[PDB]
Amino acid sequence: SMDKEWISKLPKSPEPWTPEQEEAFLKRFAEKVDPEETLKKLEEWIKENIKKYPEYKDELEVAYNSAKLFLESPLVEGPGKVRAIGRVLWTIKRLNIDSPFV
Repeated sequence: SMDKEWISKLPKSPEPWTPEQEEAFLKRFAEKVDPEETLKKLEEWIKENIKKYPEYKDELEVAYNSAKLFLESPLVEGPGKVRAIGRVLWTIKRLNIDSPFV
């Protein structure tokens, strides 16, 4: 079909993937982060990254769409807001793209 079959929902994924390490990342970021400031850095990153990798633009847009959706409604102070931002950072992580975050 195609090379690099990373995009899939097969049983038992490659590399050390666990909830312990995952929750840890979100726990560290959620510890204290700013959506307003992060939105700028994230928006600028995706914008430039998209120009370099248009093939991933589709996936990148999805992540931003989620973060922007919550950011558009500055009032919902819950897990949805933290998940929106964290979801984007996690998306890029899997993509395996050296970005100014990790």
